[PDB]
Amino acid sequence: MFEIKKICCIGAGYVGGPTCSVIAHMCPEIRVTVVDVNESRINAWNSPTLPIYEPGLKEVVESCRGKNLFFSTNIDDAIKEADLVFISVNTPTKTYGMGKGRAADLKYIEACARRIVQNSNGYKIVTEKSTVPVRAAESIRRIFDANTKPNLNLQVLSNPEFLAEGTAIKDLKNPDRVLIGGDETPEGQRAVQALCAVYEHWVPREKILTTNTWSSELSKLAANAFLAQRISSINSISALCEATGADVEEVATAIGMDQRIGNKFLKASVGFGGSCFQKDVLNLVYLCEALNLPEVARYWQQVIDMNDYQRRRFASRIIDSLFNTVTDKKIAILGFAFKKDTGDTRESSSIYISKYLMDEGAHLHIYDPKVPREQIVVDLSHDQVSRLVTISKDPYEACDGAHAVVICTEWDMFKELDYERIHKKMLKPAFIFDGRRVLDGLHNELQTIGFQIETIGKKV
Amino acid sequence: MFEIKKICCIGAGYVGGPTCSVIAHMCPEIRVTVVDVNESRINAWNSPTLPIYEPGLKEVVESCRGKNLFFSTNIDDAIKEADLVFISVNTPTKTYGMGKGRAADLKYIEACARRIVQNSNGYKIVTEKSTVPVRAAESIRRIFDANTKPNLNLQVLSNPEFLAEGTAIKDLKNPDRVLIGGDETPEGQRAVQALCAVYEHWVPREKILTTNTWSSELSKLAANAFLAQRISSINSISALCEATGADVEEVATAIGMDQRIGNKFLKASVGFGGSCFQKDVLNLVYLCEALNLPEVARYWQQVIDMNDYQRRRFASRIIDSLFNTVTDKKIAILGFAFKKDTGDTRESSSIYISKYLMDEGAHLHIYDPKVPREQIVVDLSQVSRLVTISKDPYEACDGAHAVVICTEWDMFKELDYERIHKKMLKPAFIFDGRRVLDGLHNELQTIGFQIETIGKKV
Amino acid sequence: VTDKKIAILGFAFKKDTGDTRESSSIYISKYLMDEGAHLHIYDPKVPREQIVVDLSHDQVSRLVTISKDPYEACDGAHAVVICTEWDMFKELDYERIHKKMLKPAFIFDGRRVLDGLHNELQTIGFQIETIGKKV
Ligand SMILES: O=c1ccn([C@@H]2O[C@H](COP(=O)(O)OP(=O)(O)O[C@H]3O[C@H](CO)[C@@H](O)[C@H](O)[C@H]3O)[C@@H](O)[C@H]2O)c(=O)[nH]1
Ligand SMILES: O=c1ccn([C@@H]2O[C@H](COP(=O)(O)OP(=O)(O)O[C@H]3O[C@H](CO)[C@@H](O)[C@H](O)[C@H]3O)[C@@H](O)[C@H]2O)c(=O)[nH]1
Repeated sequence: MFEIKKICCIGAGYVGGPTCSVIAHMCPEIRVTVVDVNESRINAWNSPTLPIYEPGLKEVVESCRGKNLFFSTNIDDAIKEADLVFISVNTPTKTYGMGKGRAADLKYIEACARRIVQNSNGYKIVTEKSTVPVRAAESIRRIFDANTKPNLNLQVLSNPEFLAEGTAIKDLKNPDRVLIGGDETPEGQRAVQALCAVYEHWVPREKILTTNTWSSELSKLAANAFLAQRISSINSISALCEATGADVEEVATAIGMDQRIGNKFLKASVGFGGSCFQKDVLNLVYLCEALNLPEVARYWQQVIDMNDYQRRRFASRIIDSLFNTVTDKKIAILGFAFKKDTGDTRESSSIYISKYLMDEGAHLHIYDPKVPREQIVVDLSHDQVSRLVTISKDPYEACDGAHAVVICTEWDMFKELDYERIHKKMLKPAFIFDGRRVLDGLHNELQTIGFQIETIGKKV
Repeated sequence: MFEIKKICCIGAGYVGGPTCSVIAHMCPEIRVTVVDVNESRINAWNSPTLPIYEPGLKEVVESCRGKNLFFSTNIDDAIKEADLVFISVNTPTKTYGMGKGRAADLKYIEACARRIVQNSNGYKIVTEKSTVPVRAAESIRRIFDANTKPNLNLQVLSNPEFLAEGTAIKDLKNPDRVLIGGDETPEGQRAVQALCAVYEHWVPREKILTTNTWSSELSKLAANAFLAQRISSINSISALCEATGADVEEVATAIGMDQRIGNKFLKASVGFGGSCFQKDVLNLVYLCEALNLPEVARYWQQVIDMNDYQRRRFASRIIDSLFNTVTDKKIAILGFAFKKDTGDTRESSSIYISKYLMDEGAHLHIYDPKVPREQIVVDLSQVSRLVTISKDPYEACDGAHAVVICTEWDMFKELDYERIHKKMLKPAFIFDGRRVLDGLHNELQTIGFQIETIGKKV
Repeated sequence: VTDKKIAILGFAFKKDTGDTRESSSIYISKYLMDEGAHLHIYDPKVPREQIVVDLSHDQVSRLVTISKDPYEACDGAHAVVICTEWDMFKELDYERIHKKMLKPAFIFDGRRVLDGLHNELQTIGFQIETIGKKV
């Protein structure tokens, strides 16, 4: 009855950090070491202020770091001394070659695999842990099969993480379900059981689903695409609301009361973001094209096309509402993160709205509570960032002297802003573009204040 | 407080009929009369055997027919007498004009509004209650605006119906929500409250949604589109599973367990049928095209296209497995209804699979416990040469090359497959389009069957 | 194939000549170059300078190397791509080539020259793929 005592995780990211921190917290007698090549990131995980923002993570991490949980960058000894090894690195979409701008680049998963083999002896369980697993588990096993040592016995499992950034701790503390994939051998089922026992410390038996490696990845690929589809479906409906004169918040409620559909993920928005959804759908389309399933690839493609359209339509409305020029006009961008309560910008619609407006000559003022200043400048370029982009220290700075305020991220605090103060210093007429619906019910207040408030899924 | 006391309902179909029979049942003190042009149909609504099969429906109707609920062809008098007039007539898709085979025809709706006006005096609330409402309430209000009598005071309302056929009685007795669309006038809100108060007899107040006319019709369209998309998405995954050795049922479980997705409506199938989904999606597309939203049109069009693909892929697998020749080969089709526990065959998947096989010259033998023989011969119209309606499943499999399962009748598991296989031609194939035979796989294989099912391949 | 060493054995359009004009080796090389591979080309007769010319419009500087013998082209390589039927390629020491390759070690026989060598190469440990025949 193999029991896991030492866990090494390769990847100190939004997935790896939080996951292992909870595993450490819930399991005191099992030592968990998180390793990364990025010294900066590891130093931060060891300091008072962490490298990522996640509600509740500070308490989790500080309650068992140095008792039971470690951060090292010494990848070699952690691997050597471990029973289970997570691979939680990133898989960027390729920038050249076939599958450019679509297919996932497995160059880090492979390099990891290769290093494990170099530093491993005896038995070890290697589990692939990611948001979007694209032929991950197979790649690893392919490396291990071909690079065997004497008395080395490596098992490959799949274990896709379902956490959502912003609510990671809650999700990791109480997940809808846990998904472990491993070979339908007896070698095999034993490694699955041994990981199953890890989770059985805080997740009950019948919430842990055990299937085969591939099924597990296909399950994650599909699940991510279904959720992405809901957001796009309601976003499509939001477009229809605007041309006909209904409310998408109202239409969404009517929909959501059907228990077969359910009421979650029906908030219309400027466009879904994050390192998952788009990457997931593009890789699902690519997979399908490779298996000669054009019809299926054509079907899921629409989830991307619709998201693009949502972003582009919202943008045109801004320029449209400002007499078809924003040249030399000051515009405030409130919220830069892809979603609330996180520092992460990857694939954020704020990045897209900002760029589209800069191309029309707007002087932007960006504010976000938790996105670092340096990140914003990177995202927004590839010098024009010098001329047009300023980074504000508070919302009211971004708004002073501004022709319009664009809300891109549903930060709670945005509802709580002093709007009498903001209107007073804006140039008139002052516009608010709510790309998140966060200012519903506030309509009347804001109009009477003198605003021309334009929001998605509702047209004047 | 305007109190409704007499209800008339033009259209006694799979919607008009049950809905009214339940309204009547829930409210003893209010008279419900259901009218229809079709004489044959109205006589069946009064007879021991109803014109539609729907579980629970018989005990419900025969608890208040001739007492609170009446069924009559005398339309002109039910209207004259009623405070509330439901419009539950079918809207076939236009066979000609701009938007042939896409848009819905509003000629029956328009001839109702004309009939209403003639036989109407005083205040009356007119309510459009259908499953795919397309600009419906706006066509009615428009006829009312044009033809104005002295002291006529008609109020138009939208009350779409969320019942699923085969579980209609449950869905009506205990709905998820009721949706009432009225004009944002005070005239208006008085009209909405009266109807709201009819439902308050059995429906809790926080399950009744009040909105304007259009916001109600758009929500219905969306609502049916969202469900159809669910089936098509899991169907697409089924194709991908067959190409890669996974199981769509196992995948649907893992997907379903996410509380933000929901576990309902993720059963992969030969494809969705019903008088709703296909009509509903195509209409949404047509609207979007009309409003200059080609982006939105193309998106929802993928729900229909995936469904066409799933059906066609299923048809090809059958043909393929029989060496690409099915001339004079007996095939059993089990299940002609679009779903289980109904006799409705509108847009049924079994129609399309059947016709594909028929194009290959196959001799078809069809069985359904509830679908009228005549309905099958109409739906497939060659008929004389290839199609036979079987009176029991075993006479459909006697000497057949393949058994094809299209409807999820509970009677289809539990068949004596020992007996079926003995009299079948080998190789004996079973094509399970509904996953009804799950679990039984090993039994069927040792019996000697080659069992093929959607979302899983050898 | 970013940063992956791959040996290109043969660059001539066919055996017993140094002519490279419209050789498949130029295309296979360019396709693998677009993947960011580090190519090490060997040919017994094709001049070194002619190769770099055929592989040009800087991408060459970063990605191409010309090998003086086959064994340096394969030393630490991920795959051996045979593109020209030089008789010498059948005669190579594939025991030696393997011990210094990165695994999985691949041989892509574009010319069918390693026929009848398949069992020796498999037991040695190569995953040998050829045209006109698949696993
Ligand atoms: O109703 C909604 C919900 C979300 N979004 C947007 O979509 C994006 C994604 O949000 P979310 O899904 O919560 O963040 P993720 O961290 O990407 O998490 C999702 O994707 C993860 C992998 O990234 C899965 O593991 C999780 O289960 C799933 O919740 C955000 O930009 C949101 O604004 C909407 O527009 N409307
Ligand atoms: O997981 C599933 C569920 C259903 N179906 C099929 O989809 C079609 C339609 O199913 P169903 O929705 O149950 O029948 P409907 O009578 O069309 O009912 C739906 O459509 C109505 C409008 O027609 C709405 O009012 C209802 O709320 C909605 O449940 C049928 O052929 C089913 O077999 C599947 O293939 N897979």
